Amino acid sequence: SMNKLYIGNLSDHAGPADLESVFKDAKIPVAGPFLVKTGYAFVDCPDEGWALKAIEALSGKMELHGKPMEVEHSVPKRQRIRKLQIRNIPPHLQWEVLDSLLVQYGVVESCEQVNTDSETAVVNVTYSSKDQARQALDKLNGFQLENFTLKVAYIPDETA
RNA sequence: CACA
Repeated sequence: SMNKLYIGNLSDHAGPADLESVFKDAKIPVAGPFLVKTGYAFVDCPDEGWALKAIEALSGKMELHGKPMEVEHSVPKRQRIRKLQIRNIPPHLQWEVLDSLLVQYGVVESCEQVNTDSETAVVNVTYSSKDQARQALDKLNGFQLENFTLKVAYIPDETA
């Protein structure tokens, strides 16, 4: 499931209490403890919708000890293969236009809308190959359209 | 992005 979070760009004295207070103030419940390492941490949310809420609310936006936090789906290294999630999609972007961007980097095996509270849309995309998804991640992340900047990240590819 |  996609309820696991990676928390990146942490300060050298950020501790579980700091992170606990960040997630409390944004009213994100968590299902377990914060595991804080050197410069990064992990936490579980109760389900997928809360995890996405935390990403959309905190990642690139919340500053802790004067550093912007990265909050992203935790993805094991070896499971960064065909699958990506695209965030910050313009609310009225026709799917055909989105598709015309995706296919510039490979064959789309599936593109699923992820229902969300935000104004912006979210899709999960499976390319046919690791190389295609890498290219799409590199070229779509940061792309500006209709006054929004796409955010693209890996999600676990557990079957490739 | 976790591994003595």
